[PDB]
Amino acid sequence: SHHHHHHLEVLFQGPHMSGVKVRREDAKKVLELLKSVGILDGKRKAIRDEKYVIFPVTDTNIAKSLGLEVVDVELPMRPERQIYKNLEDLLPREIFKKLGRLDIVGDIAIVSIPDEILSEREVIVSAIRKLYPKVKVIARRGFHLYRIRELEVIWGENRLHTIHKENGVLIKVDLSKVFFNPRMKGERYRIAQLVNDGERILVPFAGVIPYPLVIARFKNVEVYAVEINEFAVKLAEENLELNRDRLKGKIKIIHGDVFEVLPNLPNFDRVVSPTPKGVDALSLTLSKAEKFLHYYDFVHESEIERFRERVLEECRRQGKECRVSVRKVSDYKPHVYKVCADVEILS
Ligand SMILES: Nc1ncnc2c1ncn2[C@@H]1O[C@H](CSCC[C@H](N)C(=O)O)[C@@H](O)[C@H]1O
Repeated sequence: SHHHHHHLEVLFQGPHMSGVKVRREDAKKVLELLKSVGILDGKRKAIRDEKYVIFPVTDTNIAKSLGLEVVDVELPMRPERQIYKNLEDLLPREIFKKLGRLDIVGDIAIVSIPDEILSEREVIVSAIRKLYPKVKVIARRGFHLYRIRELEVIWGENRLHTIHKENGVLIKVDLSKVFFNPRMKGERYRIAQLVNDGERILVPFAGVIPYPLVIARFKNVEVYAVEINEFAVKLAEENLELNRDRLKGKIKIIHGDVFEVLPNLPNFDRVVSPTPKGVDALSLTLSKAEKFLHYYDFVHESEIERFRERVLEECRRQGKECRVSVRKVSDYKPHVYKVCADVEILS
């Protein structure tokens, strides 16, 4: 006897050699159609020219029954090995160049996407997933009293809490409720290395206490942390307990308003002020410092001189003899820097 045709039809051992040719204008619609129908060939790459896109397909008879122009073409094989290093390696420059910076916090990727390229959301997500296989959440960043970033989940688990690893500590965060910038890992380590055992240190605006955690992880010191957001305070308490067996130093968490709390504290060897953008806490934080102040601010590159001058002015106003050094910590916007004034109080 013989076989049923609908059993034989799947035996062909060779590869798929055809694709459909569509106007770029119709490319998205057609990609969706081909996926829906089930004949999109994952084994090969699509290509494009000035006016046309060619998608690889698995069944040219079904393609024709979709009204599509079938062509015979040698399309590239899908890559088996990936050597992507940057997001730019995975996107058209016209898309990539419009993206804000990409941050990884725990297993969450955060990216800024202007409305203007929101139509490219799917390839953007694809690119990020490829570059970061382990991330489970991709969120779109808006803008930052508690300085929470506006965030919308655009791929993955519908959550914004995670645990981030940095400088030998564990930091629980919930990005829907608290501020956290992973890019400050350098600064936090830097200050931790400058600190000497036996210091008493004050960190106003402490968030989920990443600065105190890193400092205390490396130095036997006492750190006071002041934070007004009760969600951040809660997470800070949990972070203290989560890291307790690896800290050399001690941390005291105070829930309160810096501008109410600090006038009622004793003074400290060192003050570290990760100031909220736009807020001026220089007088108050310097007033709590006996030997060092590390005061963060955001300054236009044409105003740096004036910034240094104002810091020295406030030093004189408080009767302190100081040397002031201003460092560019990071590029914030074009022509605008996150800076740190390192103030050494002389005796
Ligand atoms: N008056 C005030 N008193 C105490 N904390 C304040 C405050 N105004 C703003 N904040 C807190 O200041 C923080 C600034 S963000 C810096 C967070 C943390 N130091 C870090 O390095 O990630 C936010 O957590 C915000 O809730």
